[PDB]
Amino acid sequence: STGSATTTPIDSLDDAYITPVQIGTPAQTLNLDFDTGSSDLWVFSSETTASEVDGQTIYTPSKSTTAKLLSGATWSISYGDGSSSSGDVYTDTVSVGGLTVTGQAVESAKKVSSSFTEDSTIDGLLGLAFSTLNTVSPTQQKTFFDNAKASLDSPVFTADLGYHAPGTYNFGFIDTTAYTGSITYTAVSTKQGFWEWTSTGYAVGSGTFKSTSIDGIADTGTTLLYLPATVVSAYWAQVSGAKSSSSVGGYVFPCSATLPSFTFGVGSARIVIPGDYIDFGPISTGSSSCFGGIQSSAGIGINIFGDVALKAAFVVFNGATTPTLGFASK
Ligand SMILES: O=C(CCCl)NNC1=[NH+]CCN1
Repeated sequence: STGSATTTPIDSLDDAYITPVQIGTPAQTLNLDFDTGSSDLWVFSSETTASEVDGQTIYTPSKSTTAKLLSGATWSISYGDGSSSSGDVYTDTVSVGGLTVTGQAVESAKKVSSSFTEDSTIDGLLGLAFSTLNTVSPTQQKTFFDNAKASLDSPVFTADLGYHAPGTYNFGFIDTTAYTGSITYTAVSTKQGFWEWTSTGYAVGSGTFKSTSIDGIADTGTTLLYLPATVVSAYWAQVSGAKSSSSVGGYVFPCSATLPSFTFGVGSARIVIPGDYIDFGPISTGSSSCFGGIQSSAGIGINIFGDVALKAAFVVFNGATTPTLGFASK
């Protein structure tokens, strides 16, 4: 089997991407944030504290003839941006783009942090890291991809995120029309539960490529690109007027700037992030200072190849017995 679904930016800055997911019988369609940096599928629901719902579509398990409470199971999660949610758990039928998993753990939120409430476009998250990160207790649950893997034509999914435009998530096949050149595959460590790999280096604009190993994770659920302070300093040094702002919480730059591209190494191959991808717009409405799309990972604890990086590429999340990651230009 295979599945294919369109993923759409939630706003003009590509702050996140939502993908329609069918849950339950008859189908309840929620727009979920596909997140390769976590492993819980959780939804706003009829159980979410009423004051914490503001425009989201909710999952009502009592209206699904296939929903079953998973007795005693609870979940609680915090993400790299400080947001969090928690609740109880049902199993139900979940379909993405024609691909169906019966008995998927659907984690029903009782509480969400303010960041989720304030984002009316995201109805929940669909985690696609490794199931060892799943937060359900006392019985850990499998991701959608994990549950679907055996049935898929090939044990893979691909992320093809658009820059200010719709994109595609495919399960079980590689669309050879969706990228240029060849796919370079690189080894993955599952030891932390993430799609963790090692970039071979970087360049800033037309500069010379620096060979240096950068361990990081491929994370569709993070907006920006978080790299070591040395790398990030080298990038923003090429931008007149750019500075790290403690008050704003990161690198900012004059909105009048044209930004240099940023290249990251995948084995012997190169992915080039266009400069425009690194512009995340005014720090506040009307401001002439703009927030940078490349930020320091210091204090985060891990380097994160977020959407800024992943949307410059066609990305293959290969869940074979020995997982690997594939990157192609597009
Ligand atoms: O939580 C992380 C970072 C793990 Cl190091 N990514 N996934 C995610 N989903 C919502 C915001 N962040």
